[PDB]
Amino acid sequence: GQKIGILGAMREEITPILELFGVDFEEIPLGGNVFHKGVYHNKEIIVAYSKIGKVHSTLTTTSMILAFGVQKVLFSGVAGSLVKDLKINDLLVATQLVQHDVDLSAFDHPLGFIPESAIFIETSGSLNALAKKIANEQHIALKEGVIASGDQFVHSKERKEFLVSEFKASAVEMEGASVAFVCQKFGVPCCVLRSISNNADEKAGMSFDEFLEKSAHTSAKFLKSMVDEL
Ligand SMILES: Nc1ncnc2c1ncn2[C@@H]1O[C@H](CSCC[C@H](N)C(=O)O)[C@@H](O)[C@H]1O
Repeated sequence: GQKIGILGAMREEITPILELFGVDFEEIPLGGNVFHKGVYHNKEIIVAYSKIGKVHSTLTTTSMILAFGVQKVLFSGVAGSLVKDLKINDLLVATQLVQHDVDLSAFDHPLGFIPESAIFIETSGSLNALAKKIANEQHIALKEGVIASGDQFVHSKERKEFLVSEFKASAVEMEGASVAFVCQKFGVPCCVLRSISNNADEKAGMSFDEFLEKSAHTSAKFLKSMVDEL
């Protein structure tokens, strides 16, 4: 009898999800987004891609909670690896996220900090546990770690190094921190999943286009597993 929200940043990331669920989906348009509301194993699921960035992901998450009353939010998308032990197509679940492009240093504030907020945002302990359990049941090398979210596609060793030293981030993306932040403000458990589709290096743009499809599917599958266990 639950209500579960599922989000992707791109249409490419949620089409595999709608496929895998295989149920009739009702399409409700709202705020520039199209929500796919169906039913599945007695769980009401609302799926959608937010479009790219912090503004887009924040808007959609807030509508998904205030309009559809979803009780849990799962995110599935692709990301860029910042550390060497996280490889293309690997899976990672974010323990904590940060907004790496936030800079109020002119007020002598650490980077990533905003008054009345926090540098790190935590995700659901129960959902991350569930994710870990499942990964062992199918011998999947699921990884854990901090994820940096900003409104810039990271494609430079230089920035890559800034993110690992400053926040000790493992992967970089563009919608993680937004989604998790909003869920926290509304007290909704959030889980952020990401498949590595590139290395955030000079060759990142290229590496991204090639693995978009494979990565988006590794991610969609795992997540469908979690919705089954719910
Ligand atoms: N290295 C990286 N730096 C920032 N975001 C990355 C990233 N690798 C993957 N991402 C993620 O996947 C998307 C990359 S932006 C996609 C651009 C697309 N080719 C176009 O031109 O329309 C974002 O949703 C972001 O969350």
